Amino acid sequence: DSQIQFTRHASDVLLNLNRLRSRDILTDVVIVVSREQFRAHKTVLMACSGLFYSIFTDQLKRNLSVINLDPEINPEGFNILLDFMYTSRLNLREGNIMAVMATAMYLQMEHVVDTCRKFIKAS
Amino acid sequence: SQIQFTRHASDVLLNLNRLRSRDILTDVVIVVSREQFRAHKTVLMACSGLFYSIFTDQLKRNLSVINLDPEINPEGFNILLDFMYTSRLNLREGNIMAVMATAMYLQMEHVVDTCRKFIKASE
Ligand SMILES: Cc1cc(-c2cn(CC(=O)Nc3cc(N4CCOCC4)ncc3Cl)c3ncn(C)c(=O)c23)cc(C#N)c1O
Ligand SMILES: Cc1cc(-c2cn(CC(=O)Nc3cc(N4CCOCC4)ncc3Cl)c3ncn(C)c(=O)c23)cc(C#N)c1O
Ligand SMILES: [Cl-]
Ligand SMILES: [Cl-]
Ligand SMILES: [Cl-]
Repeated sequence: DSQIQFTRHASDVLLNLNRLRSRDILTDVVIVVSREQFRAHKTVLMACSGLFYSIFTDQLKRNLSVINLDPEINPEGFNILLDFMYTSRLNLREGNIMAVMATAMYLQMEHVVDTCRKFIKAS
Repeated sequence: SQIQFTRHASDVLLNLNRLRSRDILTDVVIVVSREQFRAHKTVLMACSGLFYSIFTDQLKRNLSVINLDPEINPEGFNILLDFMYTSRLNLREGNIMAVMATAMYLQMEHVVDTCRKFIKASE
């Protein structure tokens, strides 16, 4: 009898999900943020964001193919967070930290927000 | 910077499992002899050579129901489906052969190799 945990399995799943996203395979929503559109998998968005979890749990919104976010959100900040969702890697820089932080607050992504606070503390 | 979040992928996978448990955004039913299992095509493709082949095939990719070989043990399938969504594999002497054969059919090499390791440790 053995109960085995595969330590790299989740990362490899995420990599494959990102591969699918990159190829537009099984993507089921376009997120619109002012001057940019972004394609994604609803399930991944739900998995990574309190806002998207709330949006797509709502049966009136669950099957929408387009979601318009607040047009005051910085699209670059959104793009950085979308990339993070699919890779575990966060491209934080002095030139984007404030935008990433505010976007992560809006998306309800607490660990990123806290990481931004740590970046600010060390700056 | 590029900050790496070591627990992110695991947390995504567990949230996907929660969505599967609640039947949220599942898009396929897998039939194994008398038994049915709902899942997300994206996760199946991410975890299985067989499902990746099926859902990249022009003729099968838009199917909402996939019938597996009825010779597959549904318990074996359930164990592998749970593994896909959790990274945890329930292996014991009374299920090893069924799990291994199922993993071969599903084209899940790491699980097959782990089964061979279990045989080395126990035969
Ligand atoms: C991996 C990761 C996730 C989040 C992150 C994801 N969600 C949404 C979420 O939990 N969704 C689901 C929850 C559940 N359940 C079932 C019942 O039991 C508990 C909840 N089931 C399915 C789904 Cl899809 C968040 N909601 C709020 N806040 C503050 C967050 O931070 C996150 C943030 C970051 C960051 N940074 C991150 O890396
Ligand atoms: C995490 C995990 C995965 C597998 C596992 C998954 N796939 C399917 C697969 O590769 N899918 C994708 C591949 C690609 N790319 C694009 C760029 O070029 C390279 C291929 N893009 C998107 C997807 Cl979805 C497998 N196919 C064959 N064989 C033998 C396997 O073992 C697996 C098995 C196990 C186990 N056990 C496991 O834990
Ligand atoms: Cl909308
Ligand atoms: Cl971490
Ligand atoms: Cl046993």
